[PDB]
Amino acid sequence: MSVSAFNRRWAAVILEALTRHGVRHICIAPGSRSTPLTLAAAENSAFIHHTHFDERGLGHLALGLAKVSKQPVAVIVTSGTAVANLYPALIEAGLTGEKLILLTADRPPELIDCGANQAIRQPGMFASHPTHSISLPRPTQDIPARWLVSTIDHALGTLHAGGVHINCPFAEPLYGEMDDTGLSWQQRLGDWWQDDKPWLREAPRLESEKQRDWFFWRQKRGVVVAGRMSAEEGKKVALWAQTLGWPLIGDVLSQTGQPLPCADLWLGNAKATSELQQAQIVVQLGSSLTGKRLLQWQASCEPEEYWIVDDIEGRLDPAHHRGRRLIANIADWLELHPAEKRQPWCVEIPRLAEQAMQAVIARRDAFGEAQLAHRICDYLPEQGQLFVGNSLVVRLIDALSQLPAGYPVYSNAGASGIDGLLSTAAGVQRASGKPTLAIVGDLSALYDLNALALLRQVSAPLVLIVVNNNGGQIFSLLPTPQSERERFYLMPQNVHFEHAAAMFELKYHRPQNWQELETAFADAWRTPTTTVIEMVVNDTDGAQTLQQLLAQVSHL
Amino acid sequence: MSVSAFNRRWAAVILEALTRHGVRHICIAPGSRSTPLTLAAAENSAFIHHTHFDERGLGHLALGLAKVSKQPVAVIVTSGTAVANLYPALIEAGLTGEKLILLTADRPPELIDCGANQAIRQPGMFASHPTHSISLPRPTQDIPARWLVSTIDHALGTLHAGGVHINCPFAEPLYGEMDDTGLSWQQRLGDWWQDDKPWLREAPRLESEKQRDWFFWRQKRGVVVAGRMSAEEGKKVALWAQTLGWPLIGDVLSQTGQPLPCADLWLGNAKATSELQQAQIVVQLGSSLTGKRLLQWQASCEPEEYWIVDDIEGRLDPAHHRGRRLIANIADWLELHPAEKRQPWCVEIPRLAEQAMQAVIARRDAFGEAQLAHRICDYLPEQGQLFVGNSLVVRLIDALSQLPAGYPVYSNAGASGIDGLLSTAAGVQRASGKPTLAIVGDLSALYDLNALALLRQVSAPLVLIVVNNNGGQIFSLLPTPQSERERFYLMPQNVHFEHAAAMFELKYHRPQNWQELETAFADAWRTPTTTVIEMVVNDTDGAQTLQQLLAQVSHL
Ligand SMILES: Cc1ncc(C[n+]2c([C@H](O)CCC(=O)O)sc(CCOP(=O)(O)OP(=O)(O)O)c2C)c(N)n1
Ligand SMILES: Cc1ncc(C[n+]2c([C@H](O)CCC(=O)O)sc(CCOP(=O)(O)OP(=O)(O)O)c2C)c(N)n1
Ligand SMILES: [Mn+2]
Ligand SMILES: [Mn+2]
Repeated sequence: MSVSAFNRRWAAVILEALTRHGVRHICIAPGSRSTPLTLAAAENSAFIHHTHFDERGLGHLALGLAKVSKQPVAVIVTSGTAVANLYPALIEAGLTGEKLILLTADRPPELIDCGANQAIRQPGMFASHPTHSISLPRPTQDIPARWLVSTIDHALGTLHAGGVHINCPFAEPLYGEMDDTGLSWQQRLGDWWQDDKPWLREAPRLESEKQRDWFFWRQKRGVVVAGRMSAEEGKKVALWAQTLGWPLIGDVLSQTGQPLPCADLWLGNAKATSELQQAQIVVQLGSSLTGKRLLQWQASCEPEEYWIVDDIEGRLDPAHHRGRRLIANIADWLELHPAEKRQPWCVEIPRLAEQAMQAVIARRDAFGEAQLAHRICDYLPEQGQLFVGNSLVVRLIDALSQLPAGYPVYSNAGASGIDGLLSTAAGVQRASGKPTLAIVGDLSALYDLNALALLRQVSAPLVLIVVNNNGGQIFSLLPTPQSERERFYLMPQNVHFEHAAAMFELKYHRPQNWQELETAFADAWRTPTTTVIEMVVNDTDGAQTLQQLLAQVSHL
Repeated sequence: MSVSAFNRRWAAVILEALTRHGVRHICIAPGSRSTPLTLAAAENSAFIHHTHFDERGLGHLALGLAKVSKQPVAVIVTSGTAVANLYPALIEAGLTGEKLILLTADRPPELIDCGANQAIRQPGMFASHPTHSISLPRPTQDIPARWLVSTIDHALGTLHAGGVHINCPFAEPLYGEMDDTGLSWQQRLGDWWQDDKPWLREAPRLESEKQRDWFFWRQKRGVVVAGRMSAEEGKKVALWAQTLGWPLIGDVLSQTGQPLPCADLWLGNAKATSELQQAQIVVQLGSSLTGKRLLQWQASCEPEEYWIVDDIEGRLDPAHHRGRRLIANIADWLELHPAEKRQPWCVEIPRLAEQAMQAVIARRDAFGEAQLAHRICDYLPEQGQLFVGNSLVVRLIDALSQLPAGYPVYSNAGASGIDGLLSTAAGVQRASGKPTLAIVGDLSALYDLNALALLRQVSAPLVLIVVNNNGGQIFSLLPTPQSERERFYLMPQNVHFEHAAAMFELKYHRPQNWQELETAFADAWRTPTTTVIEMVVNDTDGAQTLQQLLAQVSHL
């Protein structure tokens, strides 16, 4: 009977199926071809709905929600380039594990490759980047509802991590009153409609077995390297390493409290690398290590064995050491491989680390981005979370600051894109409802500028610091050629962000000194709104300061 | 010996090869992994270099340059999500034929799938959308330069239309003084370096043969449908149709002069469809037809044969008529199949078209987007070009205005995305150097908002009209459900664009009436800068006006 009615019945099964796998948040962009999905979603009381007009920002908004909530988040877009714009968030999700469920509306098969408007080839368009890809057939009652829900349940049930592409063709008519078309078809699922479980429960778990020789290896001289993990895992790793008597090299993304802070500096000292040569095992928990010195030490070190523990799959050691790749929840893994109190074997490095931090503290006064990074632990909102952008800020905080154990830090450090940091920050805030400090560079803020529209709706104060050093000053840190550097690398855009904030009715500060910065923060945390704080600094000071501190510490 | 040096020698070959196939423009985004490509490009004096920080916008900038220049345009980006951001422009280029050459830097094979920073799986990531895909090997002197240049020459020489993905892995070190590493390797190409031709000339032409029964068919009752084509082709098709005595239904994208204007209205009149039932042949030149009534007539008509002539490949008739799909340059095709002077056979449709335009003229006074569309022919810059955005603006101009024959119109009407219209307009302007009138909707301007950065550099005046009807009001034209319409379709953002203009130091007007609009136009054309003109209109008036005019004309 009614094609428009059956479309919506077909879509309703898809959306209800997702609710059985923990999907609560759904992000929707506008369109006509997506009508069946969007109307099914709007009518379903299980969902929290988010909307946005930029599908690239929408994908990153979903990414942020998933990142914090640790639950699958659904996305609906219409056919065409709308779908292509989801690629960046999907790729990042493939690397760091967020479960993004992309429901992409499509033209029906009879309107593909025939010059039809807004019709493109969508099945397989994300290549190997989704964990799962489902290309749904043209809706028909001749395919039973139990097949459709089973297909969804397989994809969601077996999803360890990463994105799922569900391509959803619908034929016109898309609009019209609902009649009973497809009602008996849906009712073939019986009381599944009132159930809270999937139709098909397929939920195999992926996990490495416990290492039976751990009690032998924990007696050796080891090093613990902590990369990205949960806030609670960071605290557990810190206690575990301390009990082992092993030095802990903690990333900015680890939330370990970084008991040997400024590793990007002291790892540059020969006394440190000499001491680390005594390590017979390295146990790394988490991944996406930030610092250049740490990545260089990892690459050069030659322990008998190198282990990486993390809940994402695949090789995670870019230096390809002999060793082990252990897939596990980090907290669970630590219970299975407990520490026993042993005397610490390091003597030189704890001293060097304190001296490194003292060197940074000596240079804390200048009103620059290096100093802001070093001091950032003074501006963290109480009971809040930090979102750190890419390029210099994550590098400077990692090298120069000591972040509190267990204080939540979030980032897009898988592919380290500068293309979705504001929209991601918005999702991070909405997911937890916590006060949020987000720090990004100027090109980063320009890239995702229209995500300021989203930041008009936050459930707690969000401070967005934009460090404006007029270009991508990471290319003043890298040894790029001087003659081509400004035009072809730095690409200064010579803007400020006061008018951007005004456009979206966001409070704005451009503090000129530390006192004005503290005043701006004091103002900002008072209300559940986003405040833009623009820190304008001399282009190359941050990069040069990092270089000078590396050199100073290397001579200790 | 020097990897950094050889990287650049390898890249230099790739870029020099491109110059032999007409590549003059190259668009570059910042990065480190792209260094060998970017330095090779910067050093090659054959190129005009464009830069931008948003890779999605960079792709659309290239699309605009290619759109106007009719030459291949190269793009360089670094590894990671930078690459994914090129997808929307690549997809649009696949549909409408722009030759985009995407040089995407990559990590070397040993750094893929091992948790390395900013490293993703890039070969094949654009699936079937490029016309050609090259996955270059890890650079080595053991592969001769003649292979590398021949591979490039094959891809460019055989390229009829659309994009080419050239994935370019480079291993570190990326930086360092240039030495003689790879010089003798390059010199194996001999005096090709001083030549102006490809190394391998492979340029087969793809073209349909003369239709030997054209003298039979040109005597029948025919209809000419004109879609997107060049400005010169538009003039030629108009004279050809007039000579044949066949009615010409001309799209806004056709530049035919639209002798039977307001087709979206008079095709709604049953007397017109009845007269058109007498057509024995339909000859369509160009594709991507704009109007709903035209698309519906195309779908319903049943001539003995339906022909589509266009220089792009594949089926272009979404109604799948019995007939012919003829691949040719439209101007060439018309010379091969010339018109014969014959008596016009339509009598009712010329009456209706006139009455339809009078109906529109009667409503010309209100300060609304429907009226702006109708009157836009009165505001076209002399010796300039029009860039029409997607959604209501293109529909309303097509339905309500009569554009002058041979006056150049540009658009992204392949996939009709609202995601790249400002950056595309910038490229359209830079390519021709002509005064440019660009018209887009508010969600469109927000989507590509940071492209205002690009519009700070235009070589002739560019007027950007932003029609602000507070949301995607095409969804007030479509029969979307009232209860969900605002939140899930229209998505009003409740913004103005005064601060956006101020941020990028662009002059701004918000005219309240026609006099103020004309004053704004007069100011704008005086300097080689972009002027933003925001037309704030009542949300649903445009859609409703179109609906009313359709009804009025249908009852004539
Ligand atoms: C979407 C995307 N496209 C381009 C890049 C490249 N890229 C970077 C990669 O780290 C650079 C390594 C590499 O290319 O190998 S950093 C960077 C500049 C950020 O400038 P900003 O003013 O915000 O901060 P600052 O530098 O601290 O002043 C860019 C533009 C990217 N990461 N993502
Ligand atoms: C990148 C991308 N993502 C989403 C869309 C969907 N889409 C459209 C398709 O025409 C709608 C058919 C369809 O979905 O089948 S029109 C439209 C809103 C335009 O709003 P604006 O304020 O600018 O203009 P107005 O409507 O005149 O007021 C959208 C958002 C798209 N085209 N491209
Ligand atoms: Mn910067
Ligand atoms: Mn609008």
